[PDB]
Amino acid sequence: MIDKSAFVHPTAIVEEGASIGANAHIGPFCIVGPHVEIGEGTVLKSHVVVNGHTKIGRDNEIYQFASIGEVNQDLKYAGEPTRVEIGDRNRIRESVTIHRGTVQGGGLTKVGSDNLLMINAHIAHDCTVGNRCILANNATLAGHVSVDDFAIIGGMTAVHQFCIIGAHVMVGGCSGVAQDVPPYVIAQGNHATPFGVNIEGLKRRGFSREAITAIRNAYKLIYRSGKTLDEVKPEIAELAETYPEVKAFTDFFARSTRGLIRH
Amino acid sequence: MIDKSAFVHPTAIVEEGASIGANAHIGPFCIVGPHVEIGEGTVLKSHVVVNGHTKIGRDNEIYQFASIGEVNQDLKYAGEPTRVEIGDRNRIRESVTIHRGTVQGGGLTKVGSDNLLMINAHIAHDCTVGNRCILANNATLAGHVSVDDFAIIGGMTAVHQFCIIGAHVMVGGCSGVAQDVPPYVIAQGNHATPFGVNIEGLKRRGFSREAITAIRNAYKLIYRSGKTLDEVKPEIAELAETYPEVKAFTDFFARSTRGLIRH
Amino acid sequence: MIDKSAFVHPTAIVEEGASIGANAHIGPFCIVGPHVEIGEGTVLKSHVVVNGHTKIGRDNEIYQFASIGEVNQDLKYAGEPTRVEIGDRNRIRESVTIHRGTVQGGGLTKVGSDNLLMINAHIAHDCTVGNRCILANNATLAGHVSVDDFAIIGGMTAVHQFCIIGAHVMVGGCSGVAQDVPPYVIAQGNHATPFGVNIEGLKRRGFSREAITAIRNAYKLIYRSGKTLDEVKPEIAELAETYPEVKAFTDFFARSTRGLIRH
Ligand SMILES: COc1ccc(C(=O)CN2C(=O)NC(c3ccccc3)(c3ccccc3)C2=O)cc1
Ligand SMILES: COc1ccc(C(=O)CN2C(=O)NC(c3ccccc3)(c3ccccc3)C2=O)cc1
Ligand SMILES: COc1ccc(C(=O)CN2C(=O)NC(c3ccccc3)(c3ccccc3)C2=O)cc1
Repeated sequence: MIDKSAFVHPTAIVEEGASIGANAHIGPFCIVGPHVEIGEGTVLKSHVVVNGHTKIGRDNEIYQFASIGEVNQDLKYAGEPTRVEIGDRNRIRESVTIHRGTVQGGGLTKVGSDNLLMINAHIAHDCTVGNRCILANNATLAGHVSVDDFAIIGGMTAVHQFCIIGAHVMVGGCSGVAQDVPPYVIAQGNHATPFGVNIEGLKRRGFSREAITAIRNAYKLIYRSGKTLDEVKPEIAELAETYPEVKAFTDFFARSTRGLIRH
Repeated sequence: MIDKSAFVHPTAIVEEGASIGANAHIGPFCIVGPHVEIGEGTVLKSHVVVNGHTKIGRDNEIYQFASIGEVNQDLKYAGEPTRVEIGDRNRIRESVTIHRGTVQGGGLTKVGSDNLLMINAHIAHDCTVGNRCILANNATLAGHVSVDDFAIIGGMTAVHQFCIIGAHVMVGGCSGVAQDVPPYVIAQGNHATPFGVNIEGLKRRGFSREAITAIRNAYKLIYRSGKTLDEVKPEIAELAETYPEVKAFTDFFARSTRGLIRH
Repeated sequence: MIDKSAFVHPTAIVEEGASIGANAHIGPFCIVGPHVEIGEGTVLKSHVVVNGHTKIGRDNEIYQFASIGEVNQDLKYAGEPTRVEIGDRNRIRESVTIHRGTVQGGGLTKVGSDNLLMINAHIAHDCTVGNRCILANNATLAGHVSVDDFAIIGGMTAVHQFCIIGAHVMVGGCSGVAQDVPPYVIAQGNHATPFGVNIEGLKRRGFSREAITAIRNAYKLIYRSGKTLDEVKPEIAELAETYPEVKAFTDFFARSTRGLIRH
């Protein structure tokens, strides 16, 4: 149902069954499907399409010409009732596309909270975007991509299907990411290669000097020691016995399927 | 006229003279010009602009914020009544742009059937897209570009004006194609260079082992023999005397104007 | 107020306080904010959002799904009443985004006259675009970017924040510009590097043979002499004592903050 304190523009079309929370705002020429849930305080500026089985949280701002929940572009998708989940306080700018999952991929495309999704950013079927991320203009996630917390993806950058963008990563603009990017790393180029630890981001987010140093040492194990990833895995787990921030590497290794970006 | 079995949303604006076929669906806030023809069963989801002298076939799906038939971006275009032709069973996703031709270019932008045109794909004036193609997100065809049957263009890839993308080609994402790509070839990079025969695609599309081998040999003639294209042209026509699939090269050579992509 | 000779489509929403000039045309499903000024003869085709403190001049054409004046994407912006200025006779194609300034950046995003802004071109907060420019499909200006008169930016090209694109520059498509581009120069690649003087453009725009030669000599001073920019600055000012066209370099040097693109 539509909360009595929500606003639906007379020109918007909210189909029966849609759930609109208190003090939400559905602007002019919006289309909201019958399986959509829009949380308290969320704003659809105008000309927004939201359909499918789509759950949107609180205090989001979705700008004109965005397409949220829409049928995905996977070649095998056949209309199965998959899902989209979007959290809270996200800013979803003009022409962003966020597509529903595929049965084969797990049925869910998920976006966290406090993200900035810039003009024409694309979140393909079965992607998982975390919290406090930034996807710049025209940043494109192919199917099944994970972008972990605080990760930043520069403008005009594409992420190859199934890849993982680790937490606190920064991918420079105009890059093509064809493999997995470990947490805390700067990547850039096409194909993208690693350019060290995102020190400035770790600074600004309150990482201690000891944590940044341990992370930098974990970086050197992976990329400078010359040892294989299998040799360095216990060495990094060892270092994480003292510096818990280094565990992000261990958890990341367990999920990686396409290998790490390398130079 | 509008067929009695077609649906036009009360908020859509279909101008007098438009031709809407049986069981077509013009969704909310669509704009359909007086010279537009939309074939049986085609769906305009919502917020779709279709204008100019534009013929659209059967069972197409055109998603919100697409612009079909619109004035092209050629610097000399001056409003002449050029045309767009689109065939059947195409999926034209959010924000795709397909622009009318130019007098100088021949007056026609043409798209075949069974194509998937992903988010923000661009088909410039005077382009010819064949059947069963895929243009991924942000794939951009400049003016006068040909994309032949089954060709696939990866996301964020641009094709330079007048270039030809041969049949069964695969262009990797994040690539810039500045010259013609022969049939059956994989291209990638920026500028794009050839990376062999698209064997997997030829497999999946029912090419025989003999056909793939002859094609691979035609590839080696062009790119490994060291002979000039003029020397290899009769050698490829010779090989096509036995393997008709190799004729695609001959027909492609007759159309190529910008030279082949080379390494 | 809305001029008696202006046309506002019954489905458009022009908020009280908007200023619409004579023989302007606000098409279907457009949204025009109360602080917007639209000059004589300007056309909003359909599905156009224009808001904020936005001044738009005469004889512009703004195509469907464009977002003009909208809140910028700068991470510190907090809703301050910044501004957009757009001049005359601009063609602003589908899905173009032009965002308002930031207090910190000077409060103004400005676009000149006689520009062609192609599909999905982006003009970030605090940018200055001059006169007679071309931004091709998906050309993206980050914040605080200047694009000087007659400059052309190829499709899928991004300009890094704070950079200057000099007058009569040509940036090839699929390029990433991370530093300032001097007037009259061709740039291309990623990162973009200089490829000589834009001779053909200077030809077509009426530059004399003497002017092109002096410009070419100024190019060689910067990029071939091997001298530092500080050594060449008085040499270029010297050459400009005879060839006033060379002064564009001097004025450009005074504004450059990110260094010149180099090979
Ligand atoms: C070297 O740096 C990079 C970076 C990114 C990529 C890619 O994204 C490559 N790529 C997919 O992984 N899926 C895509 C697709 C295209 C055609 C047919 C099937 C699947 C795709 C992309 C975006 C949206 C939708 C579909 C596609 O082009 C490649 C290389
Ligand atoms: C090395 O790899 C590549 C791949 C692709 C390209 C290009 O596409 C280069 N290029 C055109 O051929 N026409 C464009 C244009 C821009 C400015 C003025 C006139 C024409 C264009 C592109 C797309 C849509 C509309 C217009 C443009 O930028 C270049 C290099
Ligand atoms: C080597 O060639 C190039 C060319 C261009 C660039 C860039 O544009 C790099 N870049 C910014 O300068 N600002 C961006 C941003 C992203 C994330 C967080 C803050 C700011 C941005 C871009 C476009 C629109 C909005 C924001 C961003 O990605 C880099 C390299």
